Amino acid sequence: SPGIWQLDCTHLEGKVILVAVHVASGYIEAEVIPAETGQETAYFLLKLAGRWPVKTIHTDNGSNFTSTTVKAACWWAGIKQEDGIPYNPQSQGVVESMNKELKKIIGQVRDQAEHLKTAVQMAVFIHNHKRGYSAGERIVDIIATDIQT
Amino acid sequence: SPGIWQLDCTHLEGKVILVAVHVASGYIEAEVIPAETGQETAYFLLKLAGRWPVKTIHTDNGSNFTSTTVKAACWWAGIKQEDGIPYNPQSQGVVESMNKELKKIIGQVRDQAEHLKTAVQMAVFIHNHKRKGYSAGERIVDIIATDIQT
Ligand SMILES: O=C(O)Cc1sc2nc3ccccc3n2c1-c1ccc(Cl)cc1
Ligand SMILES: O=C(O)Cc1sc2nc3ccccc3n2c1-c1ccc(Cl)cc1
Ligand SMILES: O=C(O)Cc1sc2nc3ccccc3n2c1-c1ccc(Cl)cc1
Repeated sequence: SPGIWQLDCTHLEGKVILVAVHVASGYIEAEVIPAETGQETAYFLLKLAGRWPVKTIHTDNGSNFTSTTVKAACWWAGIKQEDGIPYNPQSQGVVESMNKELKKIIGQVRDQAEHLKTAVQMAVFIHNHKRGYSAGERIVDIIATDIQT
Repeated sequence: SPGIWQLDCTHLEGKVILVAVHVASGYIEAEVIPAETGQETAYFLLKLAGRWPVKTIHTDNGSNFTSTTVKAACWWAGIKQEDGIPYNPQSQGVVESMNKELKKIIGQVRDQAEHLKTAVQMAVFIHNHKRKGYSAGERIVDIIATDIQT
């Protein structure tokens, strides 16, 4: 479905990386966040929802994903939050692979940047542009054919 | 042209907001940034280039946009950076009105959030989704997809 995303909180170099994977395309949005809080999560969600037609978000039961601030963002932006892991092993497999690919690309470009925040953005660029369609072209195609129906 | 974006720095409540307008559609990407530095501008740019296919950026000759860090980001991402904003009244008109429209929306919802950073995202969401006949978000997706097809 065009609006399903899975959100995951991962740790690297003593930092917190929030990762949104568009399940149907493998497209990634990721960012190093100051702390694993509900405010940083809600903020990341508002950014993502103002950019893509986000309908449903799958997340684990982490405190940062079940906080009021997050429920409020979801209410405000018209997002259905589906909290709880497992929910769908096939969908979760695709998401785990995309995260695995992203961490691999991070290692490959880590020495081309001082800060982890830069290296994450470099890896998202590489991931989304890698080809024979790229994830960046798959998401656009999925959303464009959805507006046509 | 589907790969052209215009980056402009703006200010509200003493904070710096970096605004990127996809000229062909009027779609906006905006964020409060900690400081108006070359490093902050380069980061925002890399974020944008990884989300959307950015081919050319139109920016003013301010120290943050002409910086070594911004030039390296454009080179790395394969983005052509023009010398200043090329004279083009139509394009400049679109960018000027979207920036006015973004600020009007910020004022409208400012009270629904403690932090200006939150209000900006709320305003970008409203701006990109508002169907006055498609929305800016439907327009960009249609423009990029037609370009992939053709
Ligand atoms: O009618 C309502 O639902 C109650 C309202 S009025 C309202 N204005 C808001 C502006 C920004 C954010 C949330 C907002 N909000 C809420 C809400 C909804 C959900 C949750 Cl968890 C918390 C609060
Ligand atoms: O590494 C970082 O954390 C962010 C920084 S600080 C910095 N000073 C620079 C001076 C010249 C050239 C690049 C520079 N640069 C970069 C950078 C910019 C762009 C890209 Cl792609 C990768 C790294
Ligand atoms: O104010 C902020 O900068 C960010 C915050 S802290 C916060 N505590 C809240 C408790 C209930 C409801 C919303 C809340 N909220 C918000 C918020 C969240 C979502 C949206 Cl859309 C707008 C504002």
